[PDB]
Amino acid sequence: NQSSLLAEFGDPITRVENALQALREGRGVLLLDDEDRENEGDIIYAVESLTTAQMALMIRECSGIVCLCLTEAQADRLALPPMVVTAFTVSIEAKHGVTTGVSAQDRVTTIKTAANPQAKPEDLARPGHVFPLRARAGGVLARRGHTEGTVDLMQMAGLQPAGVLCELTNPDGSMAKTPEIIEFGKLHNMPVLTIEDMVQYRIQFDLKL
Amino acid sequence: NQSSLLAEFGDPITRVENALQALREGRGVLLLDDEDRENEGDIIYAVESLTTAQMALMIRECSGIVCLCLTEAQADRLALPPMVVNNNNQTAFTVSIEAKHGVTTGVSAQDRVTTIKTAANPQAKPEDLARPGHVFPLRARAGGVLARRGHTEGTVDLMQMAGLQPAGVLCELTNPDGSMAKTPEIIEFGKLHNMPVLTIEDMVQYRIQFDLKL
Ligand SMILES: O=C(CO)[C@H](O)[C@H](O)COP(=O)(O)O
Ligand SMILES: O=C(CO)[C@H](O)[C@H](O)COP(=O)(O)O
Repeated sequence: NQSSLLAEFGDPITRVENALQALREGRGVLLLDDEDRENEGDIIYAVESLTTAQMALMIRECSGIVCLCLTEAQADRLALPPMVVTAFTVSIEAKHGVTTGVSAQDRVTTIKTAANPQAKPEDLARPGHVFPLRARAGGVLARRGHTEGTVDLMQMAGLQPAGVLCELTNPDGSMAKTPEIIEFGKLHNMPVLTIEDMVQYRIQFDLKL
Repeated sequence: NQSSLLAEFGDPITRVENALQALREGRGVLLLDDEDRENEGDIIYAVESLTTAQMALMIRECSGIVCLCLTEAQADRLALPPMVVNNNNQTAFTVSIEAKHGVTTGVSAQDRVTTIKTAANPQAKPEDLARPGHVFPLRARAGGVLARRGHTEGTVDLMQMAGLQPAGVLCELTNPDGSMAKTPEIIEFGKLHNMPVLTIEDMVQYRIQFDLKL
């Protein structure tokens, strides 16, 4: 019946296709994981089109713990080890062009700095107010997380392989469920899709990335 | 200027007394640090009376990076050292945490309250907490706002001065457009949500004036 609720966004393959196009157009999407996993919907944006206004929306509508999903190669490049001996690294801040690091603009500056393919460890102070996540190799076919869905979506869309996520939260602090996620998506012109949709699509189109 | 804007909340001593009373009554307060420092206002709540609705407000109106201010002793008993050994205002983040039990994903208002009360428990054991997580503990410096003029110390000092458990939560008030709230917006927020506004300088002077060594 999640399946049935999502029918106004199309069938599974169409739900992926439209999410890919929204991303290529610099818009965001809403990605749900398995109902028996976190059963949460995250706003997802591409780093390369990311704006202050998009970041502000995440902060105002989501948990506020905005994460940067990176490939393992990029995380390694940044010398970001895991926070602890979900693949949270130590937290990060831009050294240049920010103040406290927490404003929407500051977080976006931090994020663009980290996602740069020419980035260096020393571009980033640690700890900070952006929370990077290492996407596992293989993506959603290997681990069915929002982290992997984020990076696969960018890759599948032909975009810089870095994205930001944050979990949609209702005003009263409870986590948003499918009906709320659907309404939020229609109000914000953001396609909704599931991790399972992405799994099926990758295989259906022989998408090794 | 900031003085004249704050004068409606009363003189510096009164501003502190009203905040201490708010906390004793289970309500929140708004704490500003120095204008030449972060120049930001944090919502502050006592852990011992913390509710889901209070947490929910912080998530709506603040950065969403809700931090738990702990004594160094409490952080040690949880096995929470500094997140980074060579910290690049020297904010004393530990590794992030989650309740081991009694939560699902950790991020809902209710789950963050559960993690926070689990962590702040003075009989807490390290295994009560998973790491990493979605609550951000901060190690307050010994000596409080007379050691470091931060929101972190302000939070723990306010709890001690009010005679509560020395554990509080903070989060930075954010404007609808993503920029951080400044004094005028913090003042309006306080008057809208019935939260006393005070500054770190108020706390410093209060503590000196009232021989409050803590
Ligand atoms: O923990 C989280 C990051 O703060 C969120 O639950 C987010 O959805 C990423 O998790 P995953 O990749 O496991 O789905
Ligand atoms: O970094 C922060 C928490 O994530 C905020 O800026 C917080 O106010 C830090 O407090 P302090 O004033 O103690 O540095």
